[PDB]
Amino acid sequence: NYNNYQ
Repeated sequence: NYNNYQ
C-alpha cells in the first residue's frame, strides 16, 4: 500500500 514504482 502507498508504494511507488517509477
